Amino acid sequence: SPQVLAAVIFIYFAALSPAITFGGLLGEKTRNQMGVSELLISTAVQGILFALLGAQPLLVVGFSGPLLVFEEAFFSFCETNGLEYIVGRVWIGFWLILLVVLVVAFEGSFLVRFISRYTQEIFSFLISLIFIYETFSKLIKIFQDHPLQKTYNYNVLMVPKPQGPLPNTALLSLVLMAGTFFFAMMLRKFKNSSYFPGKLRRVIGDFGVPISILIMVLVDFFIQDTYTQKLSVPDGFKVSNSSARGWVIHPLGLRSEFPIWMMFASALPALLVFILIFLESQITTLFHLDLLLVVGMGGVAALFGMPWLSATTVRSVTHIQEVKEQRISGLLVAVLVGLSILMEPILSRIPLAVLFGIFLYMGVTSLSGIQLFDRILLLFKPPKYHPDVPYVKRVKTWRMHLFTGIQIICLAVLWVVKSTPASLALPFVLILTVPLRRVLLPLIFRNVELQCLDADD
Amino acid sequence: SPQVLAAVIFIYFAALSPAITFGGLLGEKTRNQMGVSELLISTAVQGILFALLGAQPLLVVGFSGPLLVFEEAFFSFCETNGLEYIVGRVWIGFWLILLVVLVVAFEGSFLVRFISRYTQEIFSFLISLIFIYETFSKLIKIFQDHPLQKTYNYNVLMVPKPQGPLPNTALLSLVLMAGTFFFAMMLRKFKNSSYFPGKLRRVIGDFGVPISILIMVLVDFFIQDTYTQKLSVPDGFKVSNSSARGWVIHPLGLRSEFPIWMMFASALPALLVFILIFLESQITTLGFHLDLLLVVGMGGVAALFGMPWLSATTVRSVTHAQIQEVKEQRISGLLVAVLVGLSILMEPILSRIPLAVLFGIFLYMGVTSLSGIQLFDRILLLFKPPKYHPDVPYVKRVKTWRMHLFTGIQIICLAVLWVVKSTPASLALPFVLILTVPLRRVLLPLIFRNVELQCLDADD
Ligand SMILES: CCCCCCCC(=O)OC[C@H](COP(=O)(O)O[C@@H]1[C@H](O)[C@H](O)[C@@H](OP(=O)(O)O)[C@H](OP(=O)(O)O)[C@H]1O)OC(=O)CCCCCCC
Ligand SMILES: *[C@@H]1O[C@H](CO)[C@@H](O)[C@H](O)[C@H]1NC(C)=O
Ligand SMILES: *[C@@H]1O[C@H](CO)[C@@H](O)[C@H](O)[C@H]1NC(C)=O
Repeated sequence: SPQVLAAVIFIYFAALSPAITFGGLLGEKTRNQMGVSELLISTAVQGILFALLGAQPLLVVGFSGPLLVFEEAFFSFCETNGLEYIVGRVWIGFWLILLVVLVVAFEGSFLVRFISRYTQEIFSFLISLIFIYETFSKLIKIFQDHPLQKTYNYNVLMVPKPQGPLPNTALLSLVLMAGTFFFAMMLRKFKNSSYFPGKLRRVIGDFGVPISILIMVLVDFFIQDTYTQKLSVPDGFKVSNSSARGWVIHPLGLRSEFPIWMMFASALPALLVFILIFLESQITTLFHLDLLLVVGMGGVAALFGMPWLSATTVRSVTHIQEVKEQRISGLLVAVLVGLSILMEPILSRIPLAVLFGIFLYMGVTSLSGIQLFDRILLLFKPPKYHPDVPYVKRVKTWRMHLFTGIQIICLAVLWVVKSTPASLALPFVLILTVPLRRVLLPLIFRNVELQCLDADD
Repeated sequence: SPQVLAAVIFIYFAALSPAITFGGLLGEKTRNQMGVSELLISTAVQGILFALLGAQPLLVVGFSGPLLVFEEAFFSFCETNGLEYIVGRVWIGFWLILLVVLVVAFEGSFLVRFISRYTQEIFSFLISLIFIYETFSKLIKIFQDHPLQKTYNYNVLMVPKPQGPLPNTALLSLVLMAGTFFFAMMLRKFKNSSYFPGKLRRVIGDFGVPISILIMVLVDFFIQDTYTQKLSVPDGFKVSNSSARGWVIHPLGLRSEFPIWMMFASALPALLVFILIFLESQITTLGFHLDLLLVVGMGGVAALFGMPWLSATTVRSVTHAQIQEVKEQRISGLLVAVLVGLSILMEPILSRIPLAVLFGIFLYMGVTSLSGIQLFDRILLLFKPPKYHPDVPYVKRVKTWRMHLFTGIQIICLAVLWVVKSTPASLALPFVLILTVPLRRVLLPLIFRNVELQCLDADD
């Protein structure tokens, strides 16, 4: 039916664009041990399995910001400790399977009340700040690799990568990032604007990210001489690093023996991954069986070097017979995402600057709905300009600013922990905001102030 | 007085930024025959004279878009016919003085009624479109001069001008233009926003253009290796092009004999200049006759020295905004003019201002000038569905297709004006625009009705 096709196309694009961006980011961060190919095939397989055996087909599984942050932290930890990153991921997946087969007996569903708007907004703000910082750091790295000079060695080897500075690479990359961000934001505004027929305007606005990506890809395509770093996608179903690892990762070590102490100590990183996935599932949903399936599949996906995914409820806004239609649409979207690895010529001409502009746009748009962001903005507005909201009206302005400052201190502590070599503890530390709201904030604030500032809805 | 100093500073900056951007544009168009130095000196002298002997001290005098367009058209005409541009301007100024002494004999107060919102908004839209087109054409010229190539020549002569493509000149120029436009628009939005204390927010928003110019100038100043074209200002009170012309230019000719036929035919370009100046004065004001006569006489006198003629504008005064207040306004205007004239002494500072940031300011001015135009509003309404049309008298009392027909007729007029500007008959553009006055009066009532015309074309 034509109804299924349009929704399938929309969801496929809205899942592929983040998938492509996160695959590029993962390939850059993890030295191409896990790239766009692995992320795409993992997303496809896990989406098919979740559609077939998921309680709620509305959920679509895919890589997210917190998972990328944890992958970067684990890669850095393995590099510092001289361990195999992929085998460590395999053992984390083993311990994740153990965790999911352990939680079912105890039914740890009472923790949902512990996670509140406090933790949810802190997590979302941290993720958006991480996105913005990653985009700006990539821009700085591009400008450092190819600085603005008057003389360049115009005969430089480029088979692995540019071995020296190049004239127009940095400025064109900055232009592409800025243009992608500007076009995506303008298309979003047009979707929220009052121009053009409503149906056509909404259709154009829904596809804002793919349209901006296509525009900037064409812009870079017609600039023939200038070199810009492109997305690294292998031709066919390949691991994107043949020298590094194969498809089926052998446990106990790939190039060197895996220590037993790491095998036993992989439980803690598995606990941190479970915490991250649980937090993402809670923020997307607002339930217990679907989380076990995703983490259980993530443990199996680690054996093949594939990443683990999360809940990421975005499909409900666009959407027994309805359940069957949703199941079929999700399965078709997953199949299309998997087959998107076949169009390697198309993906190999997508610059990384466009994807990082999309990353910045995603962070900026994620900042929009956060109440913590609203209060941070109110920190700069005069009190007369504060909106008519319960926390402004029923709480003193300095008390609300103190609440915002405490949340800012929490964000700063999380950022310091992430920058600290002990970045693997970033999930746990974030969950430490749960006792703070429960056992420490009531000491400073009152019940009414806490209810107004931190509310379920 | 402390209150006088702040107003002087604000008006000085709001007059200097257009002064420097128009000086750069004139230096580009006229091959530095008239540049930043001449424009600044003319602006200072005419501002002092207008403050001392002007009926309305609120009026400010400076170069504007229509004057730049006419100067470009006259330069193109002179280069096509082989005439001397700077010497032809002398006879245009002579005929301007003749025109002002003729008009004072037969006071033409009836023409003010003829110019209406129709003509004034068509004029403003054409000027904004010209600004945007000039910025984009300069960007295209920059990208053509220094294309994005894999290999450039290591050493190229740059004493007269870069003789070949350069690595990062085009992309950095585009980045500077975009950044200047973005920062200016963001500061304009911040001025009307609800952040920061109201006094601080307003004073930050008022200085949006100087702040953006300073930010982008510093950004360029910290890119040591990359080259971008910068504003050309002589060290001291010097002619922009000493080889081309001196200070006092001989009316009979500088390097070639001036034809007598051109001496007599300079009346028509003088009439076109008078039409442009009158249209600008009518747009800004709505003593006007005396002010415009004084301004045109000063411009005709300044044409003897190779300096541009100015127009009447109230942008800076309105943005800043019984006998003692008038005296304070005169003193503030005189001080602003003196500071504008002394700005040439800051040659080291002005020589580090790229042309990309100035063209970004040009684009920002062109975009901002479209805010109050009803023609722009109806052009936007052409795309919005009729449900989303606002509660405006022409929306409610006129059928939507009739309003769109009105907008289409205005669009056709704008297209005709653009075609005339593109053709070698661009010198006739001031005349053709005045031809919209009969069209509204004698042709529009044939198609529309009295109520529709009064709602669409209203005085206020
Ligand atoms: C260069 C491009 C220029 C395009 C021209 C710019 C397009 C343009 O200006 O639209 C004008 C007109 C819209 O008016 P119109 O009211 O008939 O269109 C919609 C219709 O009325 C729906 O019933 C409305 O829903 P609702 O019951 O009220 O709730 C809807 O409102 P909303 O749903 O928005 O709230 C309306 O938008 O439609 C055309 O003629 C397009 C023909 C060209 C075809 C479109 C072009 C592909
Ligand atoms: C993965 O590929 C990168 C190049 O993309 C290479 O530098 C790295 O050594 C590879 N990893 C291995 C061989 O383990
Ligand atoms: C000055 O005028 C001459 C022609 O008389 C021209 O060749 C030269 O380029 C001009 N100077 C500048 C800076 O444009």
